[PDB]
Amino acid sequence: EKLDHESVTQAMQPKDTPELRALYKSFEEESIIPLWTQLGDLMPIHPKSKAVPHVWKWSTLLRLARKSGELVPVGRGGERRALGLANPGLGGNAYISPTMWAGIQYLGPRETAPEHRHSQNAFRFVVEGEGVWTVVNGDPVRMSRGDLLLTPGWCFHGHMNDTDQPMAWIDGLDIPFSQQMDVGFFEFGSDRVTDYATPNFSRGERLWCHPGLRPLSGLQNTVASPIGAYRWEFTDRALTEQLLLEDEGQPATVAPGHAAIRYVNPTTGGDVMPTLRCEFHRLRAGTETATRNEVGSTVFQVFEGAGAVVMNGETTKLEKGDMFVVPSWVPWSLQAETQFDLFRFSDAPIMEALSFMRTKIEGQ
Amino acid sequence: EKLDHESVTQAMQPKDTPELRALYKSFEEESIIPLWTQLGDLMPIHPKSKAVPHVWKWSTLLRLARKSGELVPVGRGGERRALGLANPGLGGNAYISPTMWAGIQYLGPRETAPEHRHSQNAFRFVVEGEGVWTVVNGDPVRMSRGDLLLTPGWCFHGHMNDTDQPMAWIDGLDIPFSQQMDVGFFEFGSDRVTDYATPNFSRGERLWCHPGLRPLSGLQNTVASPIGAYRWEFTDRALTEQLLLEDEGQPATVAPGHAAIRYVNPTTGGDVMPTLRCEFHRLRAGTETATRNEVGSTVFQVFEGAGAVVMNGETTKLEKGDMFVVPSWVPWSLQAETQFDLFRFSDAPIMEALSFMRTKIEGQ
Amino acid sequence: EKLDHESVTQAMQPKDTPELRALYKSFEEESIIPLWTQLGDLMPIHPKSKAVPHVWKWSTLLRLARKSGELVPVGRGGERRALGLANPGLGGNAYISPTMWAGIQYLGPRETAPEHRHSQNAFRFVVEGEGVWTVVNGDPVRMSRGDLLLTPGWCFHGHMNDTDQPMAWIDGLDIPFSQQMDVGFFEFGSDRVTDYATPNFSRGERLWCHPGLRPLSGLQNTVASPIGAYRWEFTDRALTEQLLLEDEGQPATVAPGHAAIRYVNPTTGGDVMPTLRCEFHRLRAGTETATRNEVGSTVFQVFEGAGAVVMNGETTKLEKGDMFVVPSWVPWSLQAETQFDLFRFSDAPIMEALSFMRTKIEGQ
Amino acid sequence: EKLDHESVTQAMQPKDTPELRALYKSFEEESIIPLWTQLGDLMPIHPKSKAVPHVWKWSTLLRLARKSGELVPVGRGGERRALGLANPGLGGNAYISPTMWAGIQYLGPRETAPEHRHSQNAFRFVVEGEGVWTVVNGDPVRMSRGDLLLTPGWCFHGHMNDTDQPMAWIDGLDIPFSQQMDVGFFEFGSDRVTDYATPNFSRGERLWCHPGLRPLSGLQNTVASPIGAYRWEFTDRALTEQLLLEDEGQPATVAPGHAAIRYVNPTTGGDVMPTLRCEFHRLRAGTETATRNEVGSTVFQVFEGAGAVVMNGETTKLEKGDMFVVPSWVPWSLQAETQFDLFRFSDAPIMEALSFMRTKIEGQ
Ligand SMILES: O=C(O)c1ccc2ccccc2c1O
Ligand SMILES: O=C(O)c1ccc2ccccc2c1O
Ligand SMILES: O=C(O)c1ccc2ccccc2c1O
Ligand SMILES: O=C(O)c1ccc2ccccc2c1O
Repeated sequence: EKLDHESVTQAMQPKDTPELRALYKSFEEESIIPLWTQLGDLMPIHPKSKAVPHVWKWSTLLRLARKSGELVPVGRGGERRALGLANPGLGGNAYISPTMWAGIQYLGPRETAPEHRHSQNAFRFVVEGEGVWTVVNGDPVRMSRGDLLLTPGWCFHGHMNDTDQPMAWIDGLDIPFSQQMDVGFFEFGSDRVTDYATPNFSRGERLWCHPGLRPLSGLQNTVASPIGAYRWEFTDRALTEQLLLEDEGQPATVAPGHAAIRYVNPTTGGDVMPTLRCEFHRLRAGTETATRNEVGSTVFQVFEGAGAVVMNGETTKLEKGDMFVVPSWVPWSLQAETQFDLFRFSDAPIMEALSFMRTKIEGQ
Repeated sequence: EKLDHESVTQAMQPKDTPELRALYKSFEEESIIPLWTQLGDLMPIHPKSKAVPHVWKWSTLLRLARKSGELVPVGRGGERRALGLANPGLGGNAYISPTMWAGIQYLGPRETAPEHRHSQNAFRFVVEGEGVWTVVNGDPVRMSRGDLLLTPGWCFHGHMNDTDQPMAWIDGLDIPFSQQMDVGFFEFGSDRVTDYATPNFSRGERLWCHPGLRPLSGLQNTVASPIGAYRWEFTDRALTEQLLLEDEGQPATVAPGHAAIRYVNPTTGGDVMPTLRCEFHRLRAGTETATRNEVGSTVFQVFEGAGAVVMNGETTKLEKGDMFVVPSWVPWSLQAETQFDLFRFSDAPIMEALSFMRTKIEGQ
Repeated sequence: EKLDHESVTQAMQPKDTPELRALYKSFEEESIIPLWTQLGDLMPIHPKSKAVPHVWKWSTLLRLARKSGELVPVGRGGERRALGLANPGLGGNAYISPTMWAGIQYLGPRETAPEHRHSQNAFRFVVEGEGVWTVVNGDPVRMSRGDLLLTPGWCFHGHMNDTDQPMAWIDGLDIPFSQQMDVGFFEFGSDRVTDYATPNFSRGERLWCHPGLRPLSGLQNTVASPIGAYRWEFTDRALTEQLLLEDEGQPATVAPGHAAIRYVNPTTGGDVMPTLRCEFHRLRAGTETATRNEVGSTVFQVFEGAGAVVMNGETTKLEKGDMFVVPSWVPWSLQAETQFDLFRFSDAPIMEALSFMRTKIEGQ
Repeated sequence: EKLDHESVTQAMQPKDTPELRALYKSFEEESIIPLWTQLGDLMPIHPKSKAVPHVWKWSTLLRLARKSGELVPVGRGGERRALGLANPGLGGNAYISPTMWAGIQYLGPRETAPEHRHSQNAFRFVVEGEGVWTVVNGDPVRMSRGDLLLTPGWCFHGHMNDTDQPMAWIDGLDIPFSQQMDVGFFEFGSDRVTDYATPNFSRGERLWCHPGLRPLSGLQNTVASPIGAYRWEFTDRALTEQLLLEDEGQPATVAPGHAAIRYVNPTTGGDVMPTLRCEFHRLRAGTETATRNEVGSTVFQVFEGAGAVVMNGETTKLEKGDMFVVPSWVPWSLQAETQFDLFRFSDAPIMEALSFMRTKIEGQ
């Protein structure tokens, strides 16, 4: 119970003879790697990611996406003017964590990003901006400040900026899980979008965004949410109500002065997509969350307010639009200077689906 | 495949001798009933309910509930001034069908109906009225025109009329299933209601009526919906959108010019309660639904508009607030003279949970 | 919390005037029954069945089934020489409890009981006998001492006695639930059986009775078990192992000296059929089970040994093949004089599927 | 639909100026990697693993494990004398595929491999040998020819060879998925095993290996199977019965002359463990399976017989104990010269749980 790989006796250390050396040479030849030279690495005491905790500043992400907007045309080959946050610990891979791409995308005036689909699951989130529609399976979906937009695996999507002003948002994808696991399919669709109309709300939303109500034409459950946009007005209202209910002495908040919602698939009550969990948190000025260790990785974008994240004991101060990653099992807490709003995503549905999830909370 | 109990050969007709008669006498003595005198009754070719299709007029229900309001005080023993629709086929039992109580309840000015709970699941529906709050687990829930209010099994509830004007609504309960199956528990609570406050919306609603959004404090699934009120404004809007989407050539409606929603438990996407399914239908003027045979029983209350129900070939004309029951397997269709809005409930969740459900639709 | 319908104040007792009497007369005319004259009956404090606890002796059931075998031919109309245990509390209905038919069936030498199917779910259990095959969907299934044979709803089945000696067994069916709920469908099949072959084991068994192993051709889950026979040798061995494990200090038994298995659907690990739960219990000589109150009804047939049942405080002594019923919520315990083996069935899957189940155990 | 990353127009190729070069330099500085230089790699048209199909010969694995048995002591540090098959395509990692460790382990006379546990899920399979017991949570489990032994995540286990003769078997683990995903926990237990007793069968088996029967003390579902050993005699019998049923014209086999079982968790009917699927196939002499493309990776060990595997068009001949891996989406078929028995495992439960699974079969 108390020993680690540092502290235990290495009892499988063979005599370094010419025959041993011949046996090891013969291993390499035959595509064999013995367990005993390697045990501690393959099976650590607790998760020890190669991904490192890290913070990206929004002013930095903005300046670089804007410069990218001058110098690089968006179109067919590369598909998107999207800049992926790359974990310094992940050997040059465009992965914010071992499971997830997190990135900034920029669409300049009147630009179109052509239609494609991929098994990989995706979502858009907007800290600031208006002007872009993303057309998901032919259904135009407005993008605005505070909106979560979904694009589940295997759905066609392309984006067009219907205005003379640029917008930026963030993408989250299971791109990295999907590459390492070999699950990727990809298909090119129309070079434009298939509908340039700009309805204020999409068809999915007009069918599925009535609370506690389900169309009779939609009685089959789905693996991904059929809600295309989760609009800021509902998220804001939910969070306010939880805070109001707290004031009124009623249970609601997840911890004192900590309001939070999880975005869900209305057909099951579960996660928006099989691999990706989205949440939105609002902390009262002064709130400090209890330190957590969680299996798998999570990313936050600050939506509004000022505060700090503490990861491994290290406080970093945070401003609007800043992003950070918390690798598997790294202890973390948030601290609200003002009322602190944040957008969150994680690979938790993968961890929970496979029974790998664990949670340590300080104070219990 | 073609034979019925009329047409088949009775090959188990014993010789009527004194010994046979002695054997049958000996059966009665020993609490034995032979199968062979009775097979066709116990196992019909298709469902053949003792419940009969029937229509109750709202003007009749109103007049009688109003007279009940003059002559009978509401309070402790009988619990509610509630008049239960009794199927003429069900031998004097207060059952609209073998599974369900359907009834009108009337609360006069400033009256209180004291708090109780029961394993039996319940809901309220309001064709017309305002003024009553029903307090569910201490949480006051406004009742208004078009609102579905829930009261799942084992939750405390009592009603108070906060106005100088009477209101009527309808109750649905699994009272009859529950009596015949022996599942009933009952408990007396406070003689008043435990909160006389009249918020415009309840705590459940302020936590759970944000579309696609789930509090993090409510991540456990429930057997019954935690939404206390499903308010007319959302039901009306959903139904309008489905009709609009139909006009725009988009899939949405359940059949042409037939819009419909099912009321659901947001934690699972399934039925409001284990035994009871609620739905709301809006038909375009002129729409006639395809004839259906369904296992189990269903009740509709006309909410708005004029039309007809056909049950067993028999058309009955329907007006606002009228109720009807369709027993198991009785063929039925609705016909809309004007735009025809109806509230619906059924025992279908019982049938589906136990794999007894079947559905015959004319044209397929 | 402490008041019952005896103890509470009747506050809805209207003044007995000619107008009140006219209002009540007008109720009967309009198929209306008021709640207030009836509340305590519809909603008892705890379940209060019309079914009564009762014991049927096997010597009595045997003598009557044997006499039935002389006087009544088995064949087409009545379908089966089956004698149903009728609860004295259930008004002349052939119901052992509100949900379940329990009955003895007798097939004389070389008799055939023709093929039929019905939505109603069924099983056979054999305390003593050999000689009968029951052909389920064309698949001959041997019947022997200690065997549970299944016949889920909508499967064809007919029985033939391949010997010059009579056999008796018991049937359990959701016949009574199904009649009162209107779920019954019925269909006549072949007048003989469709296969007279007498394999020692059936096709279902040769595919599905290998522990922890599932054919790749059978990867879809089923609502009912595809195992046609649960043979005594496995049931006996399981129960022995649990007793052995208990001796060895290992967890296994359900309570001290109480071994028990539940018969299951290998495709889900759940109940054999949607409405019916089957179990088999073996108690050590001297064991007395803790008193239980359970929602819904249960029937036991003594398989081997001597003991007693206590129901409502009343001990009745039990011998091999005797049957008893325990109505919903009646307190019950078993007492083993010798090693006491019993077969059990219940409507518990109905109660649990609809969240009506409750359980009170003395000592917790 | 027809274009790939070779064939499409690269429209995001910026002008190679000093400012562009400065922008790219500034990306590296800020831990940013643009999508457009990389799109085709991250999102291939269909899965394109770095893992390569490959075959390891059993005579080679045996000779090297035997030599390892002379030169390397087994004990505390390295934990196991286990040789992991390393995919030539996976950059020096001890991974047979991106998700799975597949390896040979050798325990010499009277050796003990000390107790540990790890979140990572494991199983043992034995083509040949007897003499070893693996003690899982204190419960000794015999290992013999043809046996699948389970060791789900977080269960203590250590192995001891109770004989004067060496045994080898194979291990499968989600070691590689678990390393890349950061889910690993590890704990050292006793230096010996906690029980040296050698029962012919384990406690798990004596409780859970009765077909269609479930202890009442084990009514909670488990995430992993509680069956510790799936013994060759049941696997052999199942496969024989399927072949017999085929001869008798009865459905059973998965394809003509192709018999197959999946090893399952009896509590759910699903996979043995969350990440790992085990199966066993028996092909008639002459059988050739239809070419399949499946998402995720699979490993087979030949158990008995002679035949061939075809992967990417390439036939390799196979003998007893040989192993091969089929990476995600590589087309594969087996060809039986004699009756061909094989053991199989895969990451399919991961793929299916996350909705990534796809299947192409030649002829449909
Ligand atoms: O469609 C989009 O907006 C989008 C954005 C970012 C992406 C990053 C990696 C892989 C695919 C992406 C993708 O398809
Ligand atoms: O609480 C209520 O409003 C109510 C209304 C009608 C009822 C009819 C039968 C049994 C219980 C009822 C009940 O509890
Ligand atoms: O098929 C059988 O053996 C059988 C036995 C008893 C039955 C009692 C009531 C209704 C149907 C039955 C039935 O179909
Ligand atoms: O316990 C065992 O037998 C065993 C065998 C092989 C293993 C390969 C990689 C990681 C852990 C292993 C492990 O725990």
